[PDB]
Amino acid sequence: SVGLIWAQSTSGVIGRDGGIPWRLPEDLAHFKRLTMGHTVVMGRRTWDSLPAAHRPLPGRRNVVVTRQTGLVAHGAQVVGSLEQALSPAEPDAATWVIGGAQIYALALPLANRCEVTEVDVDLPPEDEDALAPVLDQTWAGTSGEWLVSRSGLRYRMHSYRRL
Ligand SMILES: NC(=O)c1ccc[n+]([C@@H]2O[C@H](COP(=O)([O-])OP(=O)(O)OC[C@H]3O[C@@H](n4cnc5c(N)ncnc54)[C@H](OP(=O)(O)O)[C@@H]3O)[C@@H](O)[C@H]2O)c1
Ligand SMILES: Nc1nc(N)c(OCCCOc2ccccc2CCC(=O)O)c(CCCCO)n1
Repeated sequence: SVGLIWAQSTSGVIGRDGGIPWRLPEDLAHFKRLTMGHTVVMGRRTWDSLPAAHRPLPGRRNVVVTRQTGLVAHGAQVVGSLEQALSPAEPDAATWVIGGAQIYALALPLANRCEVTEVDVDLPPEDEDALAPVLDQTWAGTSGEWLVSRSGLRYRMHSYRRL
């Protein structure tokens, strides 16, 4: 099973300036809970965005997708395409595609689940922003309640599965 997991503003932004333009501790915890013990597949720019104590993401098999065959990525497995990332020599019952926008677009046709955090934060998109994928009629989902973070933002989790 191949799942995507992301957090987006209601406006659809996932990334800006090499990071994530809000602070949502409940989402970091959600991400860690869902992914721990599993494979996490990411694009090279997302690998480069990980803060020091999270590069590699502890307790998970980190797979980095790049066209730079010689790339050094200590703590991760480097592969040359998304298809390679999803064709491991050692299978995993759960593989999560963890971003970014480029890789989500390639992975969406191959996935059967999306776990989405929606963040009610006013962020008019800017020209270099990374944006969330859009789920069409081949997906259906369920939504948790709107919650308020201890740090102030309204957020909610959605779970989608391929019809
Ligand atoms: N909010 C969230 O849930 C979330 C999650 C993850 C990331 N982010 C944010 O999103 C941003 C990064 O996303 P992004 O869209 O810019 O980049 P990305 O998807 O993480 O990485 C793009 C890179 O992947 C590689 N790649 C893309 N297509 C490929 C292909 N067909 N074959 C091989 N390699 C391929 C290339 O690496 P090379 O250039 O090395 O060849 C490319 O530059 C950051 O701001 C990050 O903080 C947010
Ligand atoms: N729902 C959701 N899906 C995602 N694919 C996602 O990006 C995951 C890649 C970026 O990871 C981080 C970036 C900065 C600080 C910590 C981490 C992960 C730490 C760990 O797990 O050890 C996020 C963002 C979660 C963090 C911000 O709240 N959230």
